[PDB]
Amino acid sequence: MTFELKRVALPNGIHLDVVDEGPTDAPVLIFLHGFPESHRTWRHQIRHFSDRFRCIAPDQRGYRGSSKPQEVAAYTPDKLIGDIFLLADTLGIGSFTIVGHDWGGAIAWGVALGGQHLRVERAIIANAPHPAIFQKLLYTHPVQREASQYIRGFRDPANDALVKEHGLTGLLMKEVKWDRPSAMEPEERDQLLRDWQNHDAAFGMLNYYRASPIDVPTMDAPFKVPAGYTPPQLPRLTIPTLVIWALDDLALPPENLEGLEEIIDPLTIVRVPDCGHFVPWEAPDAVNAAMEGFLAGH
Repeated sequence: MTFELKRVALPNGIHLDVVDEGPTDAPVLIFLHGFPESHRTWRHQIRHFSDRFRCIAPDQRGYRGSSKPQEVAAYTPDKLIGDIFLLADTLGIGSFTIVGHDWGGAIAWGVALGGQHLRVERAIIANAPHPAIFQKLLYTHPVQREASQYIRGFRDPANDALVKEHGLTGLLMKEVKWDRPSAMEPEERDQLLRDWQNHDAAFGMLNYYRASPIDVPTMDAPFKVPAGYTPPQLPRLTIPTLVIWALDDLALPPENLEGLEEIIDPLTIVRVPDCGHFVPWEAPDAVNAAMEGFLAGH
């Protein structure tokens, strides 16, 4: 399966290749993939909703044919969040629902929190931790700290020799702490294996972790918030928000949902039992069902 991509030049000097399907003046859903995927992550939802919604899905910075600057700092969270507002600007989209999975969901939380009521009318987040919650969990909760040890591997510049020899695939093969995808259609797998052979993309994709200010301690460090840690002041999220959470995601255990109710209103949580990390395509019918109910005009 293939979507037509268009190249969108942005005023920060980046271009993004993007899916743009559906009626031009329909309500907009902007879909953000995570690592190590592509605009294809939300394929099932894009095809499901593009009869009624304008569906935008970029290959984000660092991915596939989009700009792949090699410097780590080109991937700081502000830049990744900024790319989405600039993409909406360039396409003439005043307000949209932001939809994100994994890194796309982390970016989506930022987009929603910053842009709510001005640019962002609803948020849909699937298996991506909330920035008010995640850093604290890494400090306090062994389940989460253990779950996130792969990030330390992805950050280790001693692994770059392996990426240069074997593409991203070599590091994914080597990094046993990384939670691997479940069974996917052969055509989808083939595309990713081809994508992962591009050196510049492999590093751009890894740079999300390398540029992130998130602190993932070793399992040796005390399970307490450091004395000098100041929790970023965030606003509450006061746009309609759907959080979808596959319960067998080994990277992002369900503890990530604790505390969401206090900081989001109106919040809907849809737990997906017996499903791993890649929920948009591992459980597309549950995801489509959740989105249908949530997006309904009543």
